[PDB]
Amino acid sequence: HTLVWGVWVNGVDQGDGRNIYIRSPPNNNPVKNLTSPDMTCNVDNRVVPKSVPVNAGDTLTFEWYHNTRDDDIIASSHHGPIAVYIAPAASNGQGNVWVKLFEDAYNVTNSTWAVDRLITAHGQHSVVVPHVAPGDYLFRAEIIALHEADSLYSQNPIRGAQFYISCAQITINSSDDSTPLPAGVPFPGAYTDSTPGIQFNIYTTPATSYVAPPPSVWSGALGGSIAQVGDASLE
Ligand SMILES: *[C@@H]1O[C@H](CO)[C@@H](O)[C@H](O)[C@H]1NC(C)=O
Ligand SMILES: [Cu+2]
Repeated sequence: HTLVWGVWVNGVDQGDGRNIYIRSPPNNNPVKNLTSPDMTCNVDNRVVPKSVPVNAGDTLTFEWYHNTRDDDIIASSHHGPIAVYIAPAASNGQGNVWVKLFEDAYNVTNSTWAVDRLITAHGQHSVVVPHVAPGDYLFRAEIIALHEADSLYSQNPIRGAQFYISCAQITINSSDDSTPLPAGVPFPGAYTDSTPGIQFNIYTTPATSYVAPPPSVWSGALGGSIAQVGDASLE
């Protein structure tokens, strides 16, 4: 159970983004229904009044929290991967538009899931803004908690993979559009019950065997990292 507070750009806090430049749902409940429109940008997908200005090569940092800013972030039980996608704002996230900028599942060296490292990073994970066409965009940050993913939601609706999905309105101003955005996947639609990484038993399968859901990260991406860039407690 986790939500996005706001973003940082190049290590600078852009301020509380909730219902402002983040298309915030009303609470931190997970999405589980792979076929639901809620898979696109969570349960209250509507235009919010601000869009954060960035330039290609900027570091865009999502900041997550559980109940209050810079708390325990997400329950330690919620082991799983983290991905970031991008689509043009004109789509409203509909169609084959979502391009993967970032993937992190399991780190064999540190023996830690993306979520484990997200807690250590005080909820902060980043992408580098790509050299796409100037204009308005949706950045879709997705945490998959796998603690009940031995079941499929489609089969047992009280279990299944849990999706914490947040869409940020981002305006890319300065960009040479040298890496124009290629074709995207649909949400809902990219993830199905047979998709690798959707049904997984983190209690019996080695984390080293985990494969995260496709698609693969775009070659045009520059992203990106799970790591604290700023200290919220200094404000
Ligand atoms: C899952 O979402 C689909 C598509 O909106 C919907 O038809 C179906 O009833 C949902 N399942 C549940 C259990 O609500
Ligand atoms: Cu939860």
